[PDB]
Amino acid sequence: FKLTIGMGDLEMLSSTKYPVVFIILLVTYIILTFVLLLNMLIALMGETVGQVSKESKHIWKLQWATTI
Amino acid sequence: FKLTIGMGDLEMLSSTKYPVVFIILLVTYIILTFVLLLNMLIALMGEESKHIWKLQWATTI
Repeated sequence: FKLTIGMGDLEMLSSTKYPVVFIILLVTYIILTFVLLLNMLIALMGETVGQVSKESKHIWKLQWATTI
Repeated sequence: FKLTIGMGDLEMLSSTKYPVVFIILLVTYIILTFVLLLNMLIALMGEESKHIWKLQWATTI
């Protein structure tokens, strides 16, 4: 978790006896983490850039009626 | 490379004889790297609307 933010000390690499695959696995972990976070980022930005969508706010009217 | 994730410590900028221009050349490095990394992601992982949901699902059948 600390390495995901950018505060992780690379000390577990020497912990394992097999660093050649461990480093590759770790690097894939950060690559996938960034891919997932940025996919979420574009998801939010595309959802919020339109403001009012055709399918959107029909949901909102639905929950408003349901709550009433 | 560690600067891209931020793990590595940035004590190297204290050794340059011209910190005024090294910092400028490093800020543009970070911006260029971030843009160049974001572009491939938005080009590959992103991608008409239901084309994928139709074709990729029909492939499984």
